[PDB]
Amino acid sequence: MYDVTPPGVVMGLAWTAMGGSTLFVETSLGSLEVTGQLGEVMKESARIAYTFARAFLMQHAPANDYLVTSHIHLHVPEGATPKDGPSAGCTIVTALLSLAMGRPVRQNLAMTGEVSLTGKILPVGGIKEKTIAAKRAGVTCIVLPAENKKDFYDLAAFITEGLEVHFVEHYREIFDIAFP
Amino acid sequence: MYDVTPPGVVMGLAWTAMGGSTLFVETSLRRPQDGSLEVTGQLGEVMKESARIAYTFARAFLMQHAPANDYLVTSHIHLHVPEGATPKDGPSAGCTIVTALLSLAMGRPVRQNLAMTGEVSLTGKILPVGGIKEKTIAAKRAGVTCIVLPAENKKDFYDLAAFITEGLEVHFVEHYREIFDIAFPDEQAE
Amino acid sequence: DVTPPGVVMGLAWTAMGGSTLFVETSLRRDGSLEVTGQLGEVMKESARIAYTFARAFLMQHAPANDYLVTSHIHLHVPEGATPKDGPSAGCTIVTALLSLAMGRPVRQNLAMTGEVSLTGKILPVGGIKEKTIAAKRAGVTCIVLPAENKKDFYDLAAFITEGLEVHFVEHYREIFDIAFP
Repeated sequence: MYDVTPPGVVMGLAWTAMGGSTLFVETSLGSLEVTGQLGEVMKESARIAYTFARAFLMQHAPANDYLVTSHIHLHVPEGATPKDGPSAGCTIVTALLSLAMGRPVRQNLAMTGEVSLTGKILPVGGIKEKTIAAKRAGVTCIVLPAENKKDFYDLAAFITEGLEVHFVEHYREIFDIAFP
Repeated sequence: MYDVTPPGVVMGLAWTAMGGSTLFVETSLRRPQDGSLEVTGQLGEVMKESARIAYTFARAFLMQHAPANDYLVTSHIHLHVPEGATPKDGPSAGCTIVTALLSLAMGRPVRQNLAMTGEVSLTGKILPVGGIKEKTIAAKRAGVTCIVLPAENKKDFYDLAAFITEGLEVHFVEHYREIFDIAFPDEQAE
Repeated sequence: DVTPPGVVMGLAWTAMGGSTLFVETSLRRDGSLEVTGQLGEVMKESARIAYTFARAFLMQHAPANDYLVTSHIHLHVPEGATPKDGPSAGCTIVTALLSLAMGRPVRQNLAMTGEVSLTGKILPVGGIKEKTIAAKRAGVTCIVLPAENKKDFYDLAAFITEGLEVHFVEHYREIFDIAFP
């Protein structure tokens, strides 16, 4: 649904009932409100992402108040299985911060991964489906949790060769890649 | 999740549908600089109340232990109690949550490979819990070297096969202060 | 002086002695509970603990009755208790909420004290002499105390103890069976 992402839009990768998709998580204009309507599971996954994103912005740019003050809107497209919903977690943080800083995310980036309150990156599933979806969407850098590593190299070489892959353990690491 | 836990983060031992699990309680700020607690983990009301019990006690305990530290009274904190324990077992996360708070507030991390279970009263009394075998199993599977239990679960722990119970350093406690002293040994005694 | 539904007599430890205090639940004006008779954060949470446990406990024993989950309620807990004795009115509150929900008065001639946990444990409290003496000054010949305060009770002069029917309790359900025979 985008070629060059505006501020607050991050390509995440989703595991659907038929296969893999590339879904744009969106944030626009303290509160967070969330549409695409998921069940409470998404909602909490979002409030932990929301609180990690707030603290991260306090620590990175003590200066910036946008997250702690604004009335933000989170949109997560419907299509992900229930179980896959929180793996948008690192995509949700990235959008908040991309809004917060009025700064678009790096072009050609996709990520998946659950985030914890302190910011640990948790493994997810649908590695294949998602990695296939980044390829078809023409992404060339992909970011994945560190215990999903095997899962990445278990895929065909056709899928993986060419791909700039990062395996992360903590959010901060994703933050650098998305934001030079 | 962690091998070394940062501040605000504590290993708690849970009784689940499937068996046991070592779970990480996490705490952090969400606004900078009167305070509040936001709680997540998909909690029913009882559990929400359980977290409030730990918050109130933690605030009371810090006022006395570090009478200069206003961090819990003025701050806006998030608490995540990760999912796992049955409804019945949810209260047992209380000292864990107490410890998590005090760890964030004091900026001191918990002693390594510590895990704990026990319900906390409004005066810091530690009540007996269930799932002790599942919980020690989880500690063992998770590499835990030191388990802190309620003194009233002594008999549940002794009546376990010795190879489960083998290799753990175990402290049985009656009050929270005992559980603070095992977690924060280079904090000041009392 | 017959307790109407939602009124329980509680024993309080006050800095100069012992007092008897009527805890009071009424309908006022997803339910809600507003508390008065104001006390610090601890006595407030003790109230919250009791309200949460009494809704669980009523759900468990009376599936059909939605009163505690529907009604907007005022808890009055009279002043006087010290801070240290703050969580001691726990079982008394719970008992008023339940009285009121079953529209069932608490038995006559009864006072209680004790902290309640969410799992329904009754915990020991201080001030057992002063409270026992309060019961006695108020006419009460049947009183409900935590199990771990047994010691405390029998360390009293036989003169105080003599004639008082006493129930030592571990779990709130024991208090229910006593208060609502």
